[PDB]
Amino acid sequence: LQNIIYNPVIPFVGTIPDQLDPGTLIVIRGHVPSDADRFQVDLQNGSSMKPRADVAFHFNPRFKRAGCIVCNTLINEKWGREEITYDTPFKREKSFEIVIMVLKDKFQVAVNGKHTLLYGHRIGPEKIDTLGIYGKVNIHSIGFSFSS
Ligand SMILES: O=c1c2ccccc2c(-c2ccc(Br)cc2)nn1CO[C@@H]1C=CO[C@H](CO)[C@@H]1O
Ligand SMILES: [Cl-]
Repeated sequence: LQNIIYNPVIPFVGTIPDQLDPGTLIVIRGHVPSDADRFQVDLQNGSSMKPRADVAFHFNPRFKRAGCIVCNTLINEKWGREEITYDTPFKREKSFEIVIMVLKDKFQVAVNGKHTLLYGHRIGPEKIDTLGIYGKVNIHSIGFSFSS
């Protein structure tokens, strides 16, 4: 595991230094502030703002009501079909560790050691070169364990 950054200012946008081949792990440690409505981790094809970079995997915990996680893909500035997970491990004022495991056909995400969700690839993961973190969240570290 090689961290590309510790204690980043949010929003954070950084280049991923190698390809997300099957078997790659992405590890993100952080904490949800007590007033958060949402945050997201986006695996992107570049960092353009105008027009907005494609988002292969948008991982979006939301804290209203019972809480949920929304996952989606942005292609050519259009969102696709939301996949919503209602069994969410995130909570306001609680710390987490996210592990994203890149498989051949999907991502598999676990939080605090416990399986959270799966998300099938809609953009080839080879096209991902950038990681962004947005919203109301405190991040301790972002790192990669590359299968290369
Ligand atoms: O709600 C936000 C948001 C909130 C705080 C900070 C950033 C954002 C951003 C945002 C915009 C550009 C860039 Br670059 C990075 C983040 N988008 N949305 C909007 O998020 C969407 C709203 C509804 O559903 C979509 C998923 O289906 C998505 O969550
Ligand atoms: Cl697979």
